[PDB]
Amino acid sequence: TVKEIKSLQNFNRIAGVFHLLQMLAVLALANDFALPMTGTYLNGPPGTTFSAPVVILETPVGLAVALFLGLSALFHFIVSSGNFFKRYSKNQNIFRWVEYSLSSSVMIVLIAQICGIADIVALLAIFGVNASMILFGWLQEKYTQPKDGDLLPFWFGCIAGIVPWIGLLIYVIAPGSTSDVAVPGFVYGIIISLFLFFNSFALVQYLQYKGKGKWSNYLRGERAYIVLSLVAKSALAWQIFSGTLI
Amino acid sequence: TVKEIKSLQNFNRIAGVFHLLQMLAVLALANDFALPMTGTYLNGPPGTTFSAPVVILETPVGLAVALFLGLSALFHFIVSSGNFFKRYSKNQNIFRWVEYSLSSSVMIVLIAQICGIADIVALLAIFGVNASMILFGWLQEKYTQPKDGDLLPFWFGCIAGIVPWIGLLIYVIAPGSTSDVAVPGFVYGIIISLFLFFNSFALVQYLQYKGKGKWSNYLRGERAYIVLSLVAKSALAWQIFSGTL
Ligand SMILES: *C/C=C(C)/C=C/C=C(C)/C=C/C1=C(C)CCCC1(C)C
Ligand SMILES: *C/C=C(C)/C=C/C=C(C)/C=C/C1=C(C)CCCC1(C)C
Ligand SMILES: CCCCCCCCCCCCCCCC(=O)O
Ligand SMILES: CCCCCCCCCCCCCCCC(=O)O
Repeated sequence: TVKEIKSLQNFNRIAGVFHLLQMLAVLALANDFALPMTGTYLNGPPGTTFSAPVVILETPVGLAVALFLGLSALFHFIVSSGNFFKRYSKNQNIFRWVEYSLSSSVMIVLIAQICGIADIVALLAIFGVNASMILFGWLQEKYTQPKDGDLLPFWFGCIAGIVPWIGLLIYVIAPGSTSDVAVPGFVYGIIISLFLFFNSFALVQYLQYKGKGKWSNYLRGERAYIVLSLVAKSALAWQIFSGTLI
Repeated sequence: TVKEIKSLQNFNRIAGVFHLLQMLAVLALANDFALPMTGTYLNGPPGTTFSAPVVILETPVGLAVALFLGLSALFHFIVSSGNFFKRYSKNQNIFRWVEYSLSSSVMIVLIAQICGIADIVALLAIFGVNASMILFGWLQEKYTQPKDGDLLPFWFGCIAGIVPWIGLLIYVIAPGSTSDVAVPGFVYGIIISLFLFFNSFALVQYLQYKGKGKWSNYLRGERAYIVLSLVAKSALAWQIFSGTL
């Protein structure tokens, strides 16, 4: 109903306000914590020798955390004018796909650096393939309705989506570890929680397109997504905050 | 026409054979050259320090070459029994997409390792995002025809596609170079040649769905893909062969 549409304008505006408040809070309180992006270039032939790692760029973590919070705050304020409905008049939500393409990619990169993924190409590619996951979900919503035909776009998203995490799992397990590799307790919590949040985002899409009575109303799904952006970003933002100090 | 389809059954079988002959050549003559995939794991917390880089897995390059050649050989022989024909009886070719999803990801990973990219997660991710490019192109053929709405999967693919080349450029330019860094001339040849070949694959897809007079025959596009797959995989296979042996 349009009455639900109206509640969504108010709902988004509040979601944005919470993201905005936390963004400012982090900006006020966070220290100057930075993580490295490096390159290990060749000293010659491909399989002969490598030049020692050079730090190309560093990531100001507090600003980066504020950044993905800022992206949600911003997009919710844009949406609050009723534009997402104006783009309907099932529904489709491009605003969300653009927002997530940016913010979920910003934050998966943070998680990687936290694990120890320093290489600049790795972090770039992870950002790219995470964006692909979001863009596949967008294509699901663009070309199909809640019917059998939505399978592929979704599952292509799952393929692009699962990879980043597999990379993290490699570093968490550390196949080449020589016993001096310790992963912090707060890191393990960040990975698990955020992984479980990413799974629920996939779950919303699935159920929404599967068509379960409850989720036959697109707007229940829309609202559930908005909460997940809010809860998952908050969770990571304050876990990293606490962990930076720990 | 169905006549053209039968011609394509032969054309694939011949292309497959050309891929197979080059595969077996490499397997016969190639060295035991291999490139490392590494992990540089943290010792402690994020901002402390790192443990020495460890080689997790090394890539047998000759075999990796035979792998993307063989995969093409394999799918061309499969197709040659007249399976893809059902899309005519613009069409679709998911044998292409399944094949390319694998074989071109194998070969882009090789190029990365040739450039000095060794981080196992980087190479994992590059592979993943290259597959995403192919899968976007698949979706272009699945849900669209020669109409405006065809563009979006294509452009999503272009984005996912360029990300690997951006990474390669980082290692070629070497922003943090301290003057001891050097890249072999043959690597510049590999990158430029294959980069143009990857661009032309997109060019075909574009012109085919753009509906340019010539390319309004879907099977003309198909023939282009068969030739490009052959030449681009060949070009890389032998440039690597020359440079590693
Ligand atoms: C702050 C916003 C966040 C963390 C949004 C994350 C979005 C997801 C993890 C979406 C994932 C999807 C799948 C895994 C399958 C394809 C459909 C999506 C885009 C809903
Ligand atoms: C051996 C086969 C190879 C090297 C195939 C390469 C395929 C591509 C580079 C396809 C690229 C595409 C775009 C860049 C846009 C999206 C559509 C595609 C898949 C045609
Ligand atoms: C399209 C993404 C490019 C990157 C920068 C985008 C900044 C966000 C702009 C808001 C997009 C909201 C949806 C707009 C829908 C439309 O294009 O008509
Ligand atoms: C390496 C030199 C070229 C290899 C030649 C491969 C030929 C494969 C195609 C088989 C031709 C027979 C096709 C049967 C029907 C027909 O000719 O129309």
